[PDB]
Amino acid sequence: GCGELVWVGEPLTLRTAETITGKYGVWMRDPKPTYPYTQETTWRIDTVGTDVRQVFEYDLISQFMQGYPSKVHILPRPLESTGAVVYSGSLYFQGAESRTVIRYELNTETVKAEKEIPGAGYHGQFPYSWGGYTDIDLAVDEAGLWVIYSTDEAKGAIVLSKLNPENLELEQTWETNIRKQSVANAFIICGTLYTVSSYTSADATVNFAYDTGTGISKTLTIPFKNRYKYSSMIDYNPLEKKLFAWDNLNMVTYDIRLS
Ligand SMILES: [Ca+2]
Ligand code: NA
Repeated sequence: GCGELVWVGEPLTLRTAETITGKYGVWMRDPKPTYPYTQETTWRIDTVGTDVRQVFEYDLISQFMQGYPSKVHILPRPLESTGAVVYSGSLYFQGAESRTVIRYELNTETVKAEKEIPGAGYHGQFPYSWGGYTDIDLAVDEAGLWVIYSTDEAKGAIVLSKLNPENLELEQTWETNIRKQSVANAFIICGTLYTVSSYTSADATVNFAYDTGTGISKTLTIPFKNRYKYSSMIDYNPLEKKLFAWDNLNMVTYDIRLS
């Protein structure tokens, strides 16, 4: 079940990009897989450049780890940065040079919804500390779909909103006290937002928490290792109960333990 994060394991490298295009990126699985996909289906996006549109899809974990894609989707619009997620059959991603989140149904290659995140900074206003236009970070946890961002009104502090996954309407919004550009990335577990302290250090920590259920903010000191010294993407998968990350060409995963 659910609980507070109390431990992160060592990063395990599952695949390594072979070109500069994959220096940063996002890779993910669907915590609520829908036909024709399964819990093994993996998606990979190498996100260096200004016209990122190729989504690599693998039917099997074995193919993701050793082979070519089983299918490539070409997005109808270029994608921004590393914050995207897959949820219940759709890729949720941010349009380049925009504050728009797009719901792209993977099995039909159809855009089903688009939504400006109200007031969200974009394109280098409130990125995480490494930059990379990481202003807007989607997240899936045990309760469904979220987006992590900030606004002028929040003065750059992390804001997070629960999202309706069908039409992308904002359902509830919380404002933390954590300056988004002062942390390396963030993710949500069991309704609690966690941040990572550094994207370069082998001795980083999960250093802040904000619990949306209680409104309480905490400091933490849970060790977190950036094995390759440049983590551009850190998300949580609530089906696997693992962190998925992209660290300097390497697609890695971390075990976790909850209280
Ligand atoms: Ca994240
Ligand atoms: Na994300």
